[PDB]
Amino acid sequence: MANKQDLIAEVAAKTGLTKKDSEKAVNAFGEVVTEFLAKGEKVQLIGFGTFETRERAAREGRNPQTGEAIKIAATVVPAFKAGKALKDAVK
Amino acid sequence: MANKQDLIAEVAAKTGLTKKDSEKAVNAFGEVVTEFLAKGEKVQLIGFGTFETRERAAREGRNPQTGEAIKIAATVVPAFKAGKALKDAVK
Repeated sequence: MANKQDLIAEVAAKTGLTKKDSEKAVNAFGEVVTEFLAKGEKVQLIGFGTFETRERAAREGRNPQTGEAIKIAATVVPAFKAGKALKDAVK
Repeated sequence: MANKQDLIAEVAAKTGLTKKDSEKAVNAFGEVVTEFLAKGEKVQLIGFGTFETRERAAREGRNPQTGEAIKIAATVVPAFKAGKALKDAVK
C-alpha cells in the first residue's frame, strides 16, 4: 500500500520538481478539493475523475445491546466518479 | 463546477509555486494514483482519503439487445474512500 510520501517521491520523479515542492503541491491538491466540496462545488479533473457530494439518506435501527432506537440523520457525503482513463487503467 | 485549471490556480496560490509547476504536479498526482491502482495497489492520503480498486462480482444479467439471460464477468473498478477530515468538511 502506498502512502503520501510514496506518491510525493513519484510526483518528484515524474515532474523534475523537488520532493519538498511536490509535497506542497500534493497537500494543496487535497486541500483545494476539500474547499470546493465544502462550498458545495463539484471538481471535474479531465483524465482522472470528478469529486462531488451526495445525500446519504436517513437510517433507523436499534442498538443491539440496549434495544434502543437509533436515528441516523440524512447527511451530505463526499463522492468520487472515476473518468474513462482511470477505469481503463484498472480493468 | 470547478475544473483542473481552477484547481491549479488555487494550488499555485496555496503553495507559492508557479501555475506551470502546479499544473505539472496536479497532472502527476493523477498519473501516480492511476499507476498504483493499475498495479492493484491502494494509495492512502492522510487528511483526504484512500484510492483503491474493488472487484464487482460475476453475476447473471440480461442482454439488452436479445432480452436473454447472460453471464456477466467480474470486473475491477476504481474506488475512493473519503477520510474523516473530508467527511467533516462537507457535512
